Amino acid sequence: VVMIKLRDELGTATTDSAQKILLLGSGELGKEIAIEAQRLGVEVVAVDRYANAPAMQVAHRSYVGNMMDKDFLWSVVEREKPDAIIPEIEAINLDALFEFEKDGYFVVPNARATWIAMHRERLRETLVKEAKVPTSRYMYATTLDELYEACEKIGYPCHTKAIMSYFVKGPEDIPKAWEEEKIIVEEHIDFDVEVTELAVRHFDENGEIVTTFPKPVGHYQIDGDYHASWQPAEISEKAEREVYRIAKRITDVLGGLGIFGVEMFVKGDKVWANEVSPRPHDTGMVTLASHPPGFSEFALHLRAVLGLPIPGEWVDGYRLFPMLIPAATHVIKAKVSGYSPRFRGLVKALSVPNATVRLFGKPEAYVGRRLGIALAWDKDVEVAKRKAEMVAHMIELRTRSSDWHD
Amino acid sequence: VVMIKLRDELGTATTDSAQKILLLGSGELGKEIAIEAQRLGVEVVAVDRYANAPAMQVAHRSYVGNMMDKDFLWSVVEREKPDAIIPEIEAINLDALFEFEKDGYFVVPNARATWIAMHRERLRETLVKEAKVPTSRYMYATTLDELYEACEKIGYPCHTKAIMSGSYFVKGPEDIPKAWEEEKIIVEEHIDFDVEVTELAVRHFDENGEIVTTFPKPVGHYQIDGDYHASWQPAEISEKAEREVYRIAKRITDVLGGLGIFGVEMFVKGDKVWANEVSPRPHDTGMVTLASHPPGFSEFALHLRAVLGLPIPGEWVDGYRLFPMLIPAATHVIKAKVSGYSPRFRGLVKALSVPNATVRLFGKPEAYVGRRLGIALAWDKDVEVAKRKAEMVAHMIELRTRSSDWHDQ
Ligand SMILES: Nc1ncnc2c1ncn2[C@@H]1O[C@H](COP(=O)(O)OP(=O)(O)O)[C@@H](O)[C@H]1O
Ligand SMILES: Nc1ncnc2c1ncn2[C@@H]1O[C@H](COP(=O)(O)OP(=O)(O)O)[C@@H](O)[C@H]1O
Repeated sequence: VVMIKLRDELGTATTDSAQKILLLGSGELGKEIAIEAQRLGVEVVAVDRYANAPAMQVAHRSYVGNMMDKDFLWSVVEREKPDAIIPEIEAINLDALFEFEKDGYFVVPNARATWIAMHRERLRETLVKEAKVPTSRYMYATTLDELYEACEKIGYPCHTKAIMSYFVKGPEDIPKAWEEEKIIVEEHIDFDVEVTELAVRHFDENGEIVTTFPKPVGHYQIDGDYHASWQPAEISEKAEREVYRIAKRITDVLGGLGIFGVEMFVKGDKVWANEVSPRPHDTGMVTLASHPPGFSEFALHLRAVLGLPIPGEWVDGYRLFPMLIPAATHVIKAKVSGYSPRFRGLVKALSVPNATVRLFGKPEAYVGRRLGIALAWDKDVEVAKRKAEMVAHMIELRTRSSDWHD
Repeated sequence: VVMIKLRDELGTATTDSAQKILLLGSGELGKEIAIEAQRLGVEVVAVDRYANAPAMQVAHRSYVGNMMDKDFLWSVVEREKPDAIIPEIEAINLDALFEFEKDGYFVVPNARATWIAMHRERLRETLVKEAKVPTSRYMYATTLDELYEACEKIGYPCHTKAIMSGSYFVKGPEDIPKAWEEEKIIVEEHIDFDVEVTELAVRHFDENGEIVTTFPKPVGHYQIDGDYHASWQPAEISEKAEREVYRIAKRITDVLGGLGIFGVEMFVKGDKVWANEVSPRPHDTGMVTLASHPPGFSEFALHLRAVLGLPIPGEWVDGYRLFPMLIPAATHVIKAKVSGYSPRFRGLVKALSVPNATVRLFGKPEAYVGRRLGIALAWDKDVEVAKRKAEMVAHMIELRTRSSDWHDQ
């Protein structure tokens, strides 16, 4: 069960009455968690493998070290004795997380959830066997011959993914997929849209854990990287209810406190569970504009894990979290590498009404690195989507030793 | 004149391409400017007279010292060479601000504005002689003899105010000696107004590189003993009064000049509007914009964008460039009734269960009686519902310090 209880009080950061969170992973999602913590006077310690990471800049103190090293993490935890340990990435020493928890430290949402989400087979079997939710048809392959059999049985086109990816359209792609050993082979779902349901487990006034559901977030990606997201996804009411049902079955199995990014595919009224991250997810950055102040996915996660309540509205057996206005995001990604990134095109980009940008503060860029986002809002979610894309495309980037790129 | 120009580029904090702001005063208003700066990858250095002030906690670096000491401030400015020096309070060495500007550092909105606004006579004369806007009738007194004649000439009840940094509500001649005790004084006629409003006019560059002024909806509020207690947007005033508020604010900010947001204070009675005073920087009543304006557009973000030379989108209406509100909202302060270190707040299960509201706790390490430690924020389609809700949420919170018992409000 959950180690903490419903919270009625907060002290003040930098004094002996402070509450304290420890962010393991200091990227842009951790930065927004740190800003909400600062806005509540909660002390923030940010940890990552490099210095001046986004969340470290906003945090009260930081630690830099190899987050796969259990002894480094224990040293930080023993020094800081945080009220919540918030892992922001899967590349963290898993044994360490279980040991913190066994020793009484609150690991968010629990250590087991991160461990499960770490392994594709473990995760898929949990969804099928424990949560009992619908997923793409699939089979596993341990050898090249098994891969041929799987793709043929599943049917082309199919997706192959290492359990820890390739899109095989025909047998000619089998050799490539095998080179990308265990692999999961999945049937291709020709969905209308992919959605992330940001279900949050948190205490109600009785001290029991309730699950609250924001509107589904639609998104699209260039395989591996989300490129744009928006809220609400334009899906039917039946699909929406089914999205909540499936998310609830999954978060009931994972347990603990915190927000989850439950990923699903939607086609008409049909919904398939794809996977789930037991923490805030990048597509949810849209909630920085679509949810009211103090209620983005980062503030919801923070409130949940400190044991604070979160208001919601019960609708047909589901406790929903009302959206403020439709919104959308579009990533600003580096096409070059190097130190001291710079961004231009702001006169045009920042003159667009109902939109703005957030630049993450990363000190170095690498090709494909997300450096910021454009955010836009409108009564019409499609107008917000086009607008965020437009603003992001007006921005060009350069580093110390590179030329400008669009 | 403004020494920077329209900005099309931003670098990254902590690296050599960084832009950098220097906050002189690190209270709750500076903390929110620091948060928007961090959100844009802008480097923040926060200064104040005590350590771990609200903005210092969010800033990249901080300096602690007597901000009335010109040498201290120069040492910081020479070390940091910021793109903008942002005074958050009036109690800053004024000669220092003029010297920074003379040496090519950008003081917001300009040094003269802070020097004018901190002196009731320089300010009032600026409003009457240069901006040419309506104000309460007034007279100045430098002696008790002049004070008696002034109060008699203005008529009772009248307001007496010390020219710098001690006011009194004179109901009759018998109060005159008490007022002299609180030396220059301004004596004003009493204005019977319906509500006081803060117009958050912001001067900034437009896409063409010229300076324009944009107007958010007026913010209503109520001042209890020199301290605001609650504010809300939009103020419930007539459309005629609203346009007069914009007209008066424009005349005032065109005279003060520079770049940045201004908190122009006015009294409203029906369609009639009187200019009261003006703060040349973000103002506490404007915290309502943390909820009533869209993300990245509270008064703090409007100020930051303006002083970095970035554009701010607006909507032209009847000759005025307006800034659209997202949803009506209100705030109510959370003030300490006791003093001491390590404040703590309780009542959160009930207070944070109220829908469409939340709280911001400033992080101040010590409380003193009357110190503002946080605010409740609430929004609703109906501004009166938001006003009542912010008040209810604030009243659900009790506070204590390391060496005090729990106290309501
Ligand atoms: N079975 C599938 N059918 C259709 N599209 C899929 C399928 N599996 C993955 N994808 C697509 O590949 C990307 C998601 O990959 P996924 O395995 O869910 O995440 P990761 O690869 O980041 O673990 C998205 O474009 C998703 O739509
Ligand atoms: N001339 C006036 N008529 C009526 N009320 C006034 C007048 N001047 C001040 N007040 C009241 O006193 C409050 C404080 O005003 P003022 O002294 O000018 O600002 P500060 O509180 O910054 O000195 C005003 O907000 C208003 O409530």
